[PDB]
Amino acid sequence: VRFLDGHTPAYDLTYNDVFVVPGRSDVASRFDVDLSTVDGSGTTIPVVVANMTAVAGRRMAETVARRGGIVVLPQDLPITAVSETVDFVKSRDLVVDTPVTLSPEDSVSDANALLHKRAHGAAVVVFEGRPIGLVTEANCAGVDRFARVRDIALSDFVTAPVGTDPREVFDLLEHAPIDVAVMTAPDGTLAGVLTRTGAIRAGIYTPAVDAKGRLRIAAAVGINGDVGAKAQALAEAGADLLVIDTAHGHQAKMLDAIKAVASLDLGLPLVAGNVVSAEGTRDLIEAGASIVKVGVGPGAMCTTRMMTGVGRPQFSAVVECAAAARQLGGHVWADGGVRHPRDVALALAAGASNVMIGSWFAGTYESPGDLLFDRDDRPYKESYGMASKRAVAARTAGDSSFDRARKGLFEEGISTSRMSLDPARGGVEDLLDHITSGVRSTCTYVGAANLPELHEKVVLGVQSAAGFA
Amino acid sequence: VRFLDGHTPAYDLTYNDVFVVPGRSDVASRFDVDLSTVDGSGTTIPVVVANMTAVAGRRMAETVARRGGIVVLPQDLPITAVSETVDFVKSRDLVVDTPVTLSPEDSVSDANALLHKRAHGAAVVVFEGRPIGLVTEANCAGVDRFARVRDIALSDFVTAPVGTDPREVFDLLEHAPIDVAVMTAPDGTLAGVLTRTGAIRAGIYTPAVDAKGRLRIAAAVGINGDVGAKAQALAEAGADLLVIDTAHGHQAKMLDAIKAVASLDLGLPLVAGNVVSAEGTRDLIEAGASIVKVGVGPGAMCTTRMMTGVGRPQFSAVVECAAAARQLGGHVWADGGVRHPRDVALALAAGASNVMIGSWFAGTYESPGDLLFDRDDRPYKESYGMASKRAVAARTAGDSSFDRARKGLFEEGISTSRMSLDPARGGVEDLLDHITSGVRSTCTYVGAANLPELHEKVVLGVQSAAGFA
Amino acid sequence: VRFLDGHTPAYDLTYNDVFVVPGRSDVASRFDVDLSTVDGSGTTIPVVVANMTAVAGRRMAETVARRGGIVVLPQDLPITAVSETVDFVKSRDLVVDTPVTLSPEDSVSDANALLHKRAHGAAVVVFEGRPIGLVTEANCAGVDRFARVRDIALSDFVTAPVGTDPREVFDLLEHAPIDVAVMTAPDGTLAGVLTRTGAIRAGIYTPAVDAKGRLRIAAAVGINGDVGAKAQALAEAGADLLVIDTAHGHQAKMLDAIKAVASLDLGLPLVAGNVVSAEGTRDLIEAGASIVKVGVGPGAMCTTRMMTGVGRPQFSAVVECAAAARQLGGHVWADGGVRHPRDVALALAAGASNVMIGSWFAGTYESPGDLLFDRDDRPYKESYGMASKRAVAARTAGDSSFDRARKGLFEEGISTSRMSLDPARGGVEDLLDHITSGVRSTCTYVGAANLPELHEKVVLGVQSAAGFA
Amino acid sequence: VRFLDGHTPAYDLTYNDVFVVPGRSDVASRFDVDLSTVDGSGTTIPVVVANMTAVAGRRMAETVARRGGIVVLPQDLPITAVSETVDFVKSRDLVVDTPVTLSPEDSVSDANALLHKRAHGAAVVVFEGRPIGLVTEANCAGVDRFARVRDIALSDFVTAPVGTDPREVFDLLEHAPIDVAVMTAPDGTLAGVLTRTGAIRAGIYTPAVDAKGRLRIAAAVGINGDVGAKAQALAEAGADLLVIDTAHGHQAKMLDAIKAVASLDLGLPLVAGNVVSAEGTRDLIEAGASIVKVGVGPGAMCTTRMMTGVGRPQFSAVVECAAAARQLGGHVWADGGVRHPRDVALALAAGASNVMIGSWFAGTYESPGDLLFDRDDRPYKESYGMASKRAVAARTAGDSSFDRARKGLFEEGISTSRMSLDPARGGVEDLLDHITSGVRSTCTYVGAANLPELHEKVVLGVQSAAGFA
Repeated sequence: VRFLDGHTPAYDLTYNDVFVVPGRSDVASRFDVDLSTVDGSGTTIPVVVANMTAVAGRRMAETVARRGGIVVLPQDLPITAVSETVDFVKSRDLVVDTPVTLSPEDSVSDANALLHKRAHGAAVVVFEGRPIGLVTEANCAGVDRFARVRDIALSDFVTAPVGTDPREVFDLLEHAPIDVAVMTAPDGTLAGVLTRTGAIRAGIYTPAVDAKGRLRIAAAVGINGDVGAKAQALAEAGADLLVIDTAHGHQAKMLDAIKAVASLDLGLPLVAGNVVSAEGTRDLIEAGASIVKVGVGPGAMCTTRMMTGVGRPQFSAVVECAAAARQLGGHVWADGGVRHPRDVALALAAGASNVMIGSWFAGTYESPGDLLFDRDDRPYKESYGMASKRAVAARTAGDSSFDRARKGLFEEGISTSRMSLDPARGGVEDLLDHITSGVRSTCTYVGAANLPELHEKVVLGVQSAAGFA
Repeated sequence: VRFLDGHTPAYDLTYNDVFVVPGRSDVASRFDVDLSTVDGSGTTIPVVVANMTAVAGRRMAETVARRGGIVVLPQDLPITAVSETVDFVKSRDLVVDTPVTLSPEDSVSDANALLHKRAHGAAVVVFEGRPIGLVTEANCAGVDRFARVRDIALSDFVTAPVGTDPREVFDLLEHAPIDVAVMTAPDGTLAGVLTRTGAIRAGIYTPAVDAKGRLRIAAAVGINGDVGAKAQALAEAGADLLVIDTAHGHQAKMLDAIKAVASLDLGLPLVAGNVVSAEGTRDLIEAGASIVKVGVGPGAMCTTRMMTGVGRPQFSAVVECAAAARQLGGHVWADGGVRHPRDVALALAAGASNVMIGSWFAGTYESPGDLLFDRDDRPYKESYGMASKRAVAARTAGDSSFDRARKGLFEEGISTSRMSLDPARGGVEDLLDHITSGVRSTCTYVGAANLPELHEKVVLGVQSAAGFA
Repeated sequence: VRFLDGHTPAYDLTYNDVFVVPGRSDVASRFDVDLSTVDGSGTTIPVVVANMTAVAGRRMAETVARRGGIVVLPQDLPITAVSETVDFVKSRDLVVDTPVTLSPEDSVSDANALLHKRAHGAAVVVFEGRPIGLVTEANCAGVDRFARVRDIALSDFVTAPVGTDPREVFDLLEHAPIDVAVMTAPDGTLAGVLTRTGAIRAGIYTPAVDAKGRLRIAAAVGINGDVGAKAQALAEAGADLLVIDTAHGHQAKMLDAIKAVASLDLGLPLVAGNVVSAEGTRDLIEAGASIVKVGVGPGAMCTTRMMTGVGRPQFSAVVECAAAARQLGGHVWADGGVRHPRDVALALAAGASNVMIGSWFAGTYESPGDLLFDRDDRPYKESYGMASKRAVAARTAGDSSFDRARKGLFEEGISTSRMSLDPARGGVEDLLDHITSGVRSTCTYVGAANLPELHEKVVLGVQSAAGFA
Repeated sequence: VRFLDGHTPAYDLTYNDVFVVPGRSDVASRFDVDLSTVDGSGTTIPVVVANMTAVAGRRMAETVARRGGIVVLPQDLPITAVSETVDFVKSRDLVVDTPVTLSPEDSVSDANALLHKRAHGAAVVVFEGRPIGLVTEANCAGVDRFARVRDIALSDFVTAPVGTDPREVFDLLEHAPIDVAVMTAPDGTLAGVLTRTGAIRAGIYTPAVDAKGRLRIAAAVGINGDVGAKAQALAEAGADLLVIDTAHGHQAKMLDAIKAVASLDLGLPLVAGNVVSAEGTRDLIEAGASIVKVGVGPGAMCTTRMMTGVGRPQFSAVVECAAAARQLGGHVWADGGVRHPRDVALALAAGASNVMIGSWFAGTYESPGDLLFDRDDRPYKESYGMASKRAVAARTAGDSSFDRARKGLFEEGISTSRMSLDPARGGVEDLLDHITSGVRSTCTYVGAANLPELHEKVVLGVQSAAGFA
């Protein structure tokens, strides 16, 4: 990277210590920017969803893959569930989205409960596969709670055949009382749903698909047990990418696991982490890892940094690791708690081929968690970090309660967090457009048409903390 | 600029990182300081009002031009409205101000609504052009709301002929129950209003006027459409200064627009922006720009800096750009959210020929926005940034709703802000005197009689952030 | 001064940026430290009270001079009042303090009002000069408000002759129900009051007196009018020290005033200010000033620094000015808003011969202001900065209201502040002991028996702002 | 120590300015780390409890010595009490803990009062030395307050013989309704209590014992009076370690006291303090001190730093002192208000052989203070700093009230603090496991099997304060 003259700080830098200096630009608008990645992951946007049980679900996988991103499933999920989710996701359409199907005999409470797990704002009543009507919020609200769907269902809705142009769909929905555009198969049965905003996004984003034209998906594995067997089983289950993640990625056990997985030669790229040092990056790459995650205790007040004085500011660590990987011909991923689009922009500018997003996406409809209401009725969802205590207890296999409690004594608390959900941008795409708009604005400011040029022609500067007063 | 020995920070500086060291002074008082500008803008004070729809109105133009400043009209205004406003402003008096004229049959609510858009605190009732009386607050307040002006108008007021000395006017108003000094033409008809504070200010400030003795005015243009045609039309409409502003001023489209406007050779100075780099400043100047605006994402927590890691601390950017412009024989303007007179003082000390003020002036009577009352009855006015979403939608010309929504998807929210209005200093001049007093005190402390000397003989220093605890 | 190896900061330092490293010490206890000053002011402690109308009163003068300090009267006081106060103070005793004298016919409200202007907590009823009894708080409280002193006066009190040893007085008051020790002249009439804490302090502090054994006192003058005439009149009035103070002390008018006063050769030391530069210090000393005040806009968020970017961190300015004065054989005084004893300690360590204390002493019983009660009944006193607006209006002499308002337009607000009074340490001595204890502890830590050694053998260090998180 | 390239700050560093960079690691788990100390103190963990009257009790001594730490008794305790406490502690078991013994005739209020001074949550009723039953909270709660133990005692409890394996004890208590495991001597009488968590900890920690297999204990002495006589008497009383502590440890009186104690040659290591300078450390070591305490006014807002500008950031002072001691072949201890395990980790990394913990342990059951309930029923305990005012008054021996008050005038307030007690981790071991887990995680991250390697192969870095926004 390039810094302004005289800017040679005597400390590692974080995202608050740096800024991008505008340069000569030839890009007209944001839409003239290509966000495709070159790390081999096949993502059309530099966004990866973290393998967190409260985040990495199936609806996230569908939506993110439809919008060009990728999702990594949690490592603790059973192989059968993994295969089921992979089959479900690869069976989804690239243009229309799977809506919520409700029986006419279902209750109002269950109706709204299944309604609030999608961002469409409506649910389709299905009888033998044919839509009869739509149920929305404020339609099941304010009514007697013992009523059923048939007593509140609205039979009037817009209908279109498969293959209809999204522009035509939006034009039809220009005056529609309800923005929903339920999609019907040529036989007549339900074949997905579409939305005017979704129709617009269909012309902006490009879904990430494999050689078969099906949405890509990634899975995570540990370093305990037969790593090779689990990796091969996941690959046979349909997984496209393999992730090996742990708190400390420079330990020899990570090297052994990477060598074991690389020996099988599954023919898929490997993501390994986490390390924050160039030496660790070199060791991981030489061990057989094509992608290296970066970021350990990135915050100055994070749980890891408070518990132990171990960590590193995200920016400098990412810069060094990316430099090492490019020297060795690899790629790096930027983990470490992304909270603003500025974080993504700086990660891209530092040399990271992709960015990893965790708890931020927890407060969304598509998240596996259920939506709850707080003291002030404001929606929120609980978060449990990397995994819950019950989850880690399940990974400890069949062990004596004495040994289990002995191991859990040193273990910290669940540290559950109440991630509020923004009403204006509650949808997952309502965050993806936000982040991508930030990144595209950055690219226009720099004057780069794609991410490699963004890394090539970026000039950075440093500011003190007195500007934060 | 000159810094104390040993002060060579390893980071860019902002306004909180620097201070001015007092030096040998020969200036007796604040009044012995000349604030005239040398950038060619013709302003007698280093204040420029930003081209914001919620700020750049007509009353601001009149008051600011009467006090020596300049105002730039928004670029989205129709040409007819621009010409009308230019004619109205150039038809105003250089000593007296245009009051609010109320019909005797008007209602109390409308009376106070038209009363609260000026700082005089009174409105003149007009019948065939002759004053009959004055209506003030607490005069229409506490009365029956269906009453009319004639039922509350006070026919007793002070009257003077045109040409009366301001000192005489103040002496007459020494014992006046109402400080208003409504001004009558020699025929007898209304010819403006005067105020004791305004009379005092008439001897302090110098209105900015053109070769014809009429108040100067500036206009802004974009880089979309026929830039040359719009610039020439605005010049023919009576505009004195042309401003070309955009988020990123170093892009080639800015260069093309500047070249196109300079080819016509309208004979007026050009203001171009925004850039924060010396290279961008050189490119803009060589392209045909006489004045360069500075400041992109100046705040460490501003919307631009949060969305993208793009920006620069205001002080260092201004210093570098001013150095480049002086090397090339140009001038720079200091944009970037001025909030305290310290900001203006440091901008002047850094080498900026003028300072640009935006949202701060929103909370004023003279602002185009209407005054509102909050939950605690405290007055406030809404702000919409550079422009409102409806405004930008209007600039997108005639486009399909599909394309309009597609372009607006990436667009952020309106981000309206409630700018409170200070009761003690609610008037625009009540902020101009504040800022000018700060600047004059700075000049006295340094020991400079005018801005060029202020830039020449200023010595600065650097402080850490621990002083902010 | 001496700094640790490698500590060469690239910025000016303030009190939060430095610390004192302990060294080899031979001092046994705090009492083994001599706090006498060598600047020629004659103060036995390095404390000077600022010339603020809300602070520099007569009770402060008496108490502070009895405790070894000095007080400078405000420059706006009439010469007759100055002479009266000087005569009153020089007529006071060096061991006992003047109590509050109340007539037996006075009302309860007036009784407590005159009671709460002294820290003794009691008032002596006087009839023809002989005490009859004492009235205290909770004695006039809870009673009918129309009652009088004679109905609540307590005739039982301790009495001693003049010349009694303070140790004997304390021993007698060991079991006294009321700690007051009203003092009687050999004739029988009242000759002062004494307190057990005051008796203890009599053996610790040394009152500052002139060649005649009377308490010393200082006065302040401006630079407007006949400076020499006012200075000579004040000297004839009995003033011991002369202070010439203004916002900017490096202006030529200060030089002319200093030369004019020095020409008369009144035979008293001169205090001049304020400057923060070595050049200004040299100019003031060569002009005929023996003591130079330091400190202009010392706070990073003070009114002066917000209004203008003019100022300097207190520590570095004091260091440089003290170095210059010692090079020229002079002395410096440390002004600039002392708030903690750490401030005094660092001022002494930097090389300052004395320290100037302002608003901190406002919240005290001895302050000229009257004690008020807030919303939460917590006592407080108002402060008006250097002087009130009415005061500065009075200094503008006989001028036309037009000119007066013209000059006051640029003048800022009164900026009155509510200085809370600490119930535990409400007395002035309750702050002097605090500050002196801090200074003595510093001296013991360094290992110096007096202030010159404290300046000679002090080693300092620098810390970052991250320790303030 | 080793710092990253280019990190040469121009200021002293504190714990917030530094971080540990992860390195190559071979340690498998936390349990593979040896925490034994090499300073000669005999502690198996790097934890020392401060000699504070509100902290250094007898229950702390027992628990901490059982868990491998050491405790220093306050210097003001009478010699008889010291000998009694030493005998009591050395008479305790190394595996089981002494429970609370309650008479059956005691009242409910007294029952719970004696119950809440231990972390077991139960009390054993004793008749002639044989248990009859257990009384717990919520068992004496909600009952009539005049009832007695016999009316609420639960006679059903688990019983085991002495010598039973802790693993067997836990296995038996796997299904026990009450986790208490009251321990019976082979005769049948009470011989201690055990807990499942305590049983687990018995296999993790190693109690610190002397050559006789009895728990070690330390005592503190002053520099007033016959230091040698008191030191010899304490050594004869059974004390294992001697501590000489004062506010300023570089004074000559400390040197004389150290020489006097070393002349007797009691054959025990000497702890001396406090100093923060290398010169002071060298002087103390040459005077006959084997261990040097570090830390004077470590906080930027502590009472010492506010009273006097004397102090030093803890990290840099510890680094320098440890370097000096290692150069001279000694050891250092890290005092200065430890509040988080990060503090301990950085102290160990800097080169400190041990860490000293003060007020943090005040909010614990084992603390000598009694548990109180606040306004919100939340438990808390008062703290009085190093010692209470009554305590220091008692150390002033037999002195006249006049002299006592004279000395106490300069003395500051008691500064009592309400240390809240965490319900989840209210036990002392519930903090020891926390701290040790943090330290072990640090060791694993660095890749060191013991503290000397932790100091040897640690690499540190520096961060700015802008990360704290």
